[PDB]
Amino acid sequence: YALNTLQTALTTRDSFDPFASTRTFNLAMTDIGEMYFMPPLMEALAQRAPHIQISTLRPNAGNLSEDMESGAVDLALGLLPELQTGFFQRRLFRHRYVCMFRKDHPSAKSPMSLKQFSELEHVGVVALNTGHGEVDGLLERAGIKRRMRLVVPHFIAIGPILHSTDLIATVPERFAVRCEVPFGLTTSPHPAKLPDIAINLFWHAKYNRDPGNMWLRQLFVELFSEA
Amino acid sequence: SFDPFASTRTFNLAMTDIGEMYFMPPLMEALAQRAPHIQISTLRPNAGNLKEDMESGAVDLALGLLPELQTGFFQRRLFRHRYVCMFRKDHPSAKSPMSLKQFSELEHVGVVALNTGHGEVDGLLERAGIKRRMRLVVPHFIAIGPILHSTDLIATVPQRFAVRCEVPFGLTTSPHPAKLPDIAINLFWHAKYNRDPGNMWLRQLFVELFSEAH
Amino acid sequence: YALNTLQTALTTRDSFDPFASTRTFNLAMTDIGEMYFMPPLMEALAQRAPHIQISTLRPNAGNLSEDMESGAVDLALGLLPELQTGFFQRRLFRHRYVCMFRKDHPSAKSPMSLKQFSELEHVGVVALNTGHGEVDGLLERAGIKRRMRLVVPHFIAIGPILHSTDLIATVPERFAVRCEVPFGLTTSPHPAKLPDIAINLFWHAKYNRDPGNMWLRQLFVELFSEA
Amino acid sequence: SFDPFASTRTFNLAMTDIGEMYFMPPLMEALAQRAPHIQISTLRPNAGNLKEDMESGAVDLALGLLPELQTGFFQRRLFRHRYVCMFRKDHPSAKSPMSLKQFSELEHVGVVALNTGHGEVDGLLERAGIKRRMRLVVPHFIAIGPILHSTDLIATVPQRFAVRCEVPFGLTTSPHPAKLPDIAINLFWHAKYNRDPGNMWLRQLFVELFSEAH
Repeated sequence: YALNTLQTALTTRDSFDPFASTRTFNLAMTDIGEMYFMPPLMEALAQRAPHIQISTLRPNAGNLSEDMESGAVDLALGLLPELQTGFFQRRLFRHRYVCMFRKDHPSAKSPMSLKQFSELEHVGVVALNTGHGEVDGLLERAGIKRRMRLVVPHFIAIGPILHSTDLIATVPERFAVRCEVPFGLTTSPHPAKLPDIAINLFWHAKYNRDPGNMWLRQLFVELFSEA
Repeated sequence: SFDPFASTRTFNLAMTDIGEMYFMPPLMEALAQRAPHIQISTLRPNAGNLKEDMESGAVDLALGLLPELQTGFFQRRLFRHRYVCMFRKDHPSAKSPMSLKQFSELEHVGVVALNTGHGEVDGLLERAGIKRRMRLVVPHFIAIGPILHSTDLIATVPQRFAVRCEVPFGLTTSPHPAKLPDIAINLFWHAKYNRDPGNMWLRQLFVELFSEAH
Repeated sequence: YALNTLQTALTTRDSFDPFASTRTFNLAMTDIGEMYFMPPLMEALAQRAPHIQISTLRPNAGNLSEDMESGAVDLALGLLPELQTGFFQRRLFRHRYVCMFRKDHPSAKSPMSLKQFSELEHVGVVALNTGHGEVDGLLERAGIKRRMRLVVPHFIAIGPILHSTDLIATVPERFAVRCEVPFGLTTSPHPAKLPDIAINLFWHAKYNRDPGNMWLRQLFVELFSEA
Repeated sequence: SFDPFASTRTFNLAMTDIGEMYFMPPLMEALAQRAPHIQISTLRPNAGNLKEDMESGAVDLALGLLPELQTGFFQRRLFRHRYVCMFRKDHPSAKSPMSLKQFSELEHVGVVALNTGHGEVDGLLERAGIKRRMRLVVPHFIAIGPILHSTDLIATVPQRFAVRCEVPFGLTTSPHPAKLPDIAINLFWHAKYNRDPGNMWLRQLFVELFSEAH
C-alpha cells in the first residue's frame, strides 16, 4: 500500500498532448458497451485527439485485473464487481431494461402488458457473465412464462431478427436506441419489474494521476455520464 | 419420422456472429410458417467443445469455415463470400471501387475476430505490404455498422455482413482493393445424425434458403 | 413414464375424510413461508381437519425431489426451480419487495426516495439459496450503495431489530404484513426496481390423484392464491 | 489499541435464531451511540466449520450452549434461561401456572431445533412419560409467535424467546409444568483473540448488556 503509493507519485509522469499523442489506449467493454460507446467516442476523438489509437477487448479476455495494474488495459467499462481494491471507479449511468419489437408488429403494444408479453414469442440473449445475463433468471423467478422461440449468446443479430419476425426482445434501453431507426423497431416500457444495471468506469490507482488516462476518463464522463 | 408442423424439438446451431446475423433472420421467418413450435438456440464454435457436443447431439449443426471438423463429420458447401470494403454513403472522399492508394491513406476500424476465418485478414494485409492506419481495433463485428455510420472510418468486412448493414446503417460497399481470399461457408453435421429425420429436414431448410449452388 | 402412470392409476387410492383423518402431512417451505402460511393454515385446519398432523421442513433439508417421490414430503412451497419433470405445480402468488422500518423513525419517509434509502443504514438478510437471497446482488448491480450496519442469515430477528433501531430493511411484503402491527413498523414502496418472486405450490405426479393430497392442495389454493 | 467511536471493523458473531432475536436488538441500540461505524454480521453455529473459522478470525465470538467448543476456547457464562410455556393471552382454557394435566390435554406446536440445546426438549418429555398431541411440528422458531396468536396451540419455548414475543404477539407465559433443565448461554472466543483489543471490547459490551451475574 504505502511504498506503492509514494513510488507511483515520486516518478515523473508522461505528459499528454491530445493533438500530438500517438499512443494506443486499450479499453475493456462488453458487446453492448462497444456498440454504445465506440461510435460517439470515435466521433469525438476525430476532433480532439486525431492520432491516438483505440483498441477494445472483452473483460473475460486476458486477466483484466492484472492487465490493468501493468498498464496493458487503461480503462474498463461495465459492471465488473471483481474490481475493488486498487481500482478507482465512477458510475456513468444506469441501464434500464425495455421491450423491443418491429414497428409494424401485428399484435405488440406500447405500453405492453405482462399478459401480452407472456403470450408472444421471444428471442433471448444469454449474455454470460454480464448483468444482462441475469435477465432470464429474473423473469423465471417472477414466474413470467416466456415462449422462447430463439436464444442467442450475444446481441449482434437482435436488430435484424426483430426486423424480419414477430419475435420480441428484452434489451437494455441504450441498445434499443442504437437499433430503433436502423432496423425499424419500437420499444415499450418493460411490463416486468426489472432492476437497472449500473455501468461504471474503472481505472487502476497506479494511473489515477497519469495525464493521458485522466484525459480519456474525463472524456468518457463528458460524453456518457448522465449524472 | 419427423413432422415439422407439430415438432416441439430444440435445435442447437453453432455459428459465428456474422453467421448469426446472416442466417437467423431469414431462418426464423421461414420457421414461423413451417415449424411454428420448434425452438432454436445458437452458440459460437469456440463455446464448449464443438466436436464432442456434436457427437452427443448437444449441437445439431455447425455453420462456418471450421477446418477442425474432419473425421466423423459430413459437410456441404453453402456459399463463398468475398471481403468487401465498407464506409458511410456520404463519406467525404471514399469511393467505389476503392483504390489501394485510397485504402491505405484512409483510417480504419479493424476487427480481430480471433479463432475464425475473418481473423486472418490483418496478417494477409501486412504480408502484402498494405499499410493501414488502425484508428480503432475491436474484437468482434457488433459495433462496426454504427461506428461506420458516425465516422469517416472504413472497414474490411465479409460481404454478407455488409448485406445485413448497408441499408440499416446508411453505408456503401466497394469490392476490396486487396487480394483477399474468399471464405467458404459450409453446413456441418456429425455422421451419427446423417439420417436423423429432424436433422435432415433442417439441413435441407438451410440448403434451400442459403445454398447458392444453382 | 408410461408403465409408471398406468401403475399409479390402477392402484386403489386411500380415501380421505378430513373430519376423521389422523394422517401427518409433511410440507417443505422457507422461514418466510412458515411464518406466512402456517398461522392461517393451522387456523383453518382447526375447523376443517381437527385430527391431522402437520409437520414442516426447509427445502435444503433431506433430498427434496426424492422425498417427494416416495410420499415423505407431500407438498412444497416457494420458488424451487429444481422441481420440473415429475412435478405438478401451481402459482399461488408473487412476492413484491418493500421497504420496512419503525413507525417513529426520525428520518424515514413513505414513499422513500432512492437517495434516502442509500443515506440510511440497513439490516440485510442473506437468505441463502432462496429468491430473497438474490436481493443484495440485485441492489449491488444497480449501483445502489447501502450502508450495511448489520447482516443476518435469516428473517427471525428483523422485526425486533427494526423496533429498537433506526435501521431499515428490504423485505417481502407478506413478511412486512405479519410484522407491522406486532413490532410497530411501517413500510414504503421500494425505491429500487426489484423484481417480484413467484411462490408456487408443488406436488409430485404420483399423488396428483391422492385424495388427501388433493384436499390439502386445494386448501392452500383457497387460502393463499390471489389469482 | 482499539477506538470504538472511530473503528470501521466488521465483527462476525455466531448464534442461534433465539440468540439473534434476543441479543441483536439491544446490541445494535448500544452500538448506535458507542461505535457508529462498525459492522456486525451473524451466522448460525452449524454454518461453516465454527472451530476453524474462530481460530482464523473469520468468526470473532460465539453465543450459545456449544459443548463442542473445548480446547483453544475461553468462555464466560452470560445467563441461564428456563423453558417456559406459551399461548395467546385470550386462550379459551390455558392457565398460568399451567398443570401437567392441562399441558397434556392441550394441542402443541413443537419445534425440532436440530443440533441445538433446544432440540433435546422433545426427547426429555417423551422419556418422562409426558404425552403430547403434536398438531404442528416446525424446524425453527420464526413462526411460533404468529402461530400462537392465531390458534389455541401451546408451545414449549426458551424464556428469552418469550420475552421478545409476549407483547408483540399478545401472548402469555407460564412456568413449565415439566421438569426441564435450564440452558446455559455462554460467550465464546478463541484463545488467539483473548487479548485482541477489539474482541475484548465487544466481549465486555456483551457482558455489560447480557450478563446476569450481579
